[PDB]
Amino acid sequence: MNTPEHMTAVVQRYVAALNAGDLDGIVALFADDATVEGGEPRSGTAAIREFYANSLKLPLAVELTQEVRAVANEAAFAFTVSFEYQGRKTVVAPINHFRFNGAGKVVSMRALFGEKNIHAGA
Amino acid sequence: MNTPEHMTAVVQRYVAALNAGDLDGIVALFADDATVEGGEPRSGTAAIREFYANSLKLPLAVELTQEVRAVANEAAFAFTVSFEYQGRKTVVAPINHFRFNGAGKVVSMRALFGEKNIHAGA
Repeated sequence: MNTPEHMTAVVQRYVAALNAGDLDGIVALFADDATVEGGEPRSGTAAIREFYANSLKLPLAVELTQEVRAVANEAAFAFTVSFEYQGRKTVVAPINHFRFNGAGKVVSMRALFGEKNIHAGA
Repeated sequence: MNTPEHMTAVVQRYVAALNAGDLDGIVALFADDATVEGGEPRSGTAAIREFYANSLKLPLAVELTQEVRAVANEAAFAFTVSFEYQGRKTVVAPINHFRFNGAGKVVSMRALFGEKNIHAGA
């Protein structure tokens, strides 16, 4: 229609799909003309898949850390993305913003995080 | 310049000022031409003060609940606003977004929360 309930569900599908390294599943949440920006922008179904392709090279442990804020045509959520490389666990803690269209597809995704939000040992 | 460090500090001043019901303090964080949207939009120094005036009728207990995500010219943060009315404690749990200008003043504030994020008893 769409609704808070729907948008929260999409947020949750998104998180799950990242855990499952399920590219079809992620990309299917976006409109054909959606834009994606995680930081270097990217638009359209193809560019979006490539964006998440690079993201999923290492297996991701992804987790909502608070409730989803969903209202009108937007959703925002806090979460962590954890991965390991050369024996170092890294935890990135961003806040994402979705904008939905009438159909309930994500037409805009923005990831907000800075170096202060990247947590890892030596 | 501005920096993650600066933007986080402003977020923190903002939170503190809401606790102190310090209208000068809040409003001083925004540019002369800033816009504010907490939900019904409002723009300019005067409208912005009126917005927070209504917000501070009841005393607010405001608290950052996670680290601030600050990067480039934006900051986003999760927090709670608690107030009491007719013996019922209410806790609102939004995610806010600031956009800063070159001077380091907030030129845009957006509050994201839905009915699922308003928590209170009977």
